[PDB]
Amino acid sequence: RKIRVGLIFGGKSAEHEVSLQSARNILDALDPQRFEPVLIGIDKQGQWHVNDPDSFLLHADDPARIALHRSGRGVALLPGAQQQQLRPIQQALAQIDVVFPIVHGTLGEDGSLQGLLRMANLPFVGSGVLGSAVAMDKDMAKRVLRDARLAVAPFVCFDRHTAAHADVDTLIAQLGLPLFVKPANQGSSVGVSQVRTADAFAAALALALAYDHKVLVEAAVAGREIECAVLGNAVPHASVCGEVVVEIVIPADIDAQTQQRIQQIAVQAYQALGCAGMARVDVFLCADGRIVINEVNTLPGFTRISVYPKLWQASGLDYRGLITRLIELALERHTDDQLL
Amino acid sequence: RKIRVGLIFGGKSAEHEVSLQSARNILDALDPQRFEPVLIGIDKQGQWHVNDPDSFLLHADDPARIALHRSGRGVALLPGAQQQQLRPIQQALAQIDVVFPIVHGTLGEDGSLQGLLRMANLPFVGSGVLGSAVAMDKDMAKRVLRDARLAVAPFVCFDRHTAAHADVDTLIAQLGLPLFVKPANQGSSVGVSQVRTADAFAAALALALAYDHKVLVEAAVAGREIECAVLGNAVPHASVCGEVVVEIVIPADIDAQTQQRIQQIAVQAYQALGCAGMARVDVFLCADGRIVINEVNTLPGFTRISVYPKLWQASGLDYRGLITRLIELALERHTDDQLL
Ligand SMILES: Nc1ncnc2c1ncn2[C@@H]1O[C@H](COP(=O)(O)OP(=O)(O)NP(=O)(O)O)[C@@H](O)[C@H]1O
Ligand SMILES: Nc1ncnc2c1ncn2[C@@H]1O[C@H](COP(=O)(O)OP(=O)(O)NP(=O)(O)O)[C@@H](O)[C@H]1O
Ligand SMILES: [Mg+2]
Ligand SMILES: [Mg+2]
Repeated sequence: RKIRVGLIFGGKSAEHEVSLQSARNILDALDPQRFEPVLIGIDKQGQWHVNDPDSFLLHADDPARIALHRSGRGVALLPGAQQQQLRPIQQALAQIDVVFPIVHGTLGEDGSLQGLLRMANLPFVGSGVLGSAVAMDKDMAKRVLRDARLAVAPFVCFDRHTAAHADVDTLIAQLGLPLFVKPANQGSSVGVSQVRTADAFAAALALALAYDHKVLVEAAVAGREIECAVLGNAVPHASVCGEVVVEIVIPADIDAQTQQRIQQIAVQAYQALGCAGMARVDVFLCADGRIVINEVNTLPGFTRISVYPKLWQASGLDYRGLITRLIELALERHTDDQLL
Repeated sequence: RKIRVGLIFGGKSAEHEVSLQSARNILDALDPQRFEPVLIGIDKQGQWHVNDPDSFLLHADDPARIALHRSGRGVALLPGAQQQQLRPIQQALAQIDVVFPIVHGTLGEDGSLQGLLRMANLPFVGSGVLGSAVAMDKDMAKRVLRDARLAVAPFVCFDRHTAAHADVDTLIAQLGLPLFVKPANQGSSVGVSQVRTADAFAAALALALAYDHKVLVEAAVAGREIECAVLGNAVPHASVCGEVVVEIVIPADIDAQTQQRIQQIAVQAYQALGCAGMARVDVFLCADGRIVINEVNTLPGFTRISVYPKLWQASGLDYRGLITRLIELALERHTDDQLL
């Protein structure tokens, strides 16, 4: 009755090395009374490799050099299999009971991996196909958030076939300056430009369009940057808040009343987008102080030093306890999903 | 240079037999100058079976008895494989170049299958992960539609953990009677109740909740039922309209001006939800005549007698031509998706 926990990690992402460290840390905090790990790493090229727990990493202890051991032990997925759904090309691999996916990159976060795991009838930690796909698409997300009567930065969304037409003056007239230019579909922090003058705009648009088919152009939100951790499925709970300064400060220096209402905004956002298990919600806090949601991230960091587990720590939930709860959440959802 | 077309069909769905007939028909219309088929059928239990084109079906010609030949030739999916991503358990299976998925049921339509196909770097016909997941979730869909300033039936959405609280009088006060009660997440036509009096309501809610975690309760829309076919990705086109009477009449008996604007509504809806390749949009036409969107279906029927190909036929696009275009759409999207 010890449950097998399939950790899937890595990916073609700038955040590849973060996923490595995340997997390392989850491994060390995994309650050994309840869980045995199975290690599946994805290299920067997209190739899947099974590993042994003591030899998944190269230069594990050098963060400038840390790398996946490409063991070349390949993976087969048996679509509609009910048992041993993940199989080795080449002898046998422990039955996996729950997948903890921490694959950064487009496919790991956009509901694509989640669909593959659904197709294999595997319980898995985090948002399902819908919540992942919607939260990842910033344009879709903000539109769902806005409809839920939550505040988002005002914005316009262009594609390739409409960007060619962009009128800068009308944008500046509508949205002001600076303008934040971003791809909708993330892998993000890439293609994000603060355009300060009208002349910078054309180039920001082009850069963003190198990374996605849709690009958002938002007005500036003046206000402090608060991050709030969310956990659970049906009745989500919110961590204490954390403030970003440019350096993260936890617990953020704000009112209990302003904290309480950022917590409720975070929960309402999490529910509008249909998230599960976990999310980090990043908002802006205005002088007003209105609260404007910047981002809902369905795949937060899981290193010891990552903001998400740090926020929960500061809320009286430790790293071990977090991991275990995320696993239980994944199993509860799977068994409710089972019946219907 | 003949391209291999992986037809994936069947599924645990009441619409299983429709998917069978769809696959039969697509097979016969597949341009033999351009395409060779590969047949993968999914039985009512979820098991995948490869078949030969002349022996995929049992009782092919008896629609009361038509069934999948469960050849027991199983399928392996090689996650992150770039070549032979679909492999046989047991000798070899033609390289698939594009998948035409027509799997009815929750997994085939909700973006789950789509994610599995994305994970295997396979081009595929129809909406991607986001468009499928969003259009399938009727609650999410209507919220995105509403935000796009398109009219949807007014409605309330309950889950299991909030249905217990439902106030019928307030609902009738808000929404009127009859009330249409439906699961959000389809496989749908199941769990749909017209509740005529306040007493019928409790039982409709329970039934719907047997089939999904969310259930919509909508006001009645009085108005004629029009269906409109949509095709393409970036610049979608709309078929002539078709009227539902209770018997489908094509071309619907309406104004060219009312048709033109249902066509634009269909396109705007298709774009707001982020659909690709194909959809059937079902609207209501009011006396007014406002247009209210009932449904956007990302997986329409593909038998000869199915409304979607019939609508295009009536628009000067034949069945062969439809299939081929859907394939080209799938390849164009895949190669644009390739770069970013
Ligand atoms: N509309 C806006 N108004 C004011 N500041 C913004 C706005 N959009 C982005 N920023 C700032 O730019 C940063 C990056 O934008 P964000 O959408 O968070 O990008 P990301 O791709 O998710 N990468 P990360 O910086 O890791 O979040 C934010 O943390 C803010 O400091
Ligand atoms: N709000 C409403 N107002 C008026 N009629 C409705 C409403 N909702 C549904 N109907 C009617 O009920 C039918 C079924 O609802 P619909 O959402 O189309 O279900 P479905 O699960 O997609 N199955 P199908 O009937 O095949 O579409 C519609 O075609 C209409 O005739
Ligand atoms: Mg952010
Ligand atoms: Mg309908």
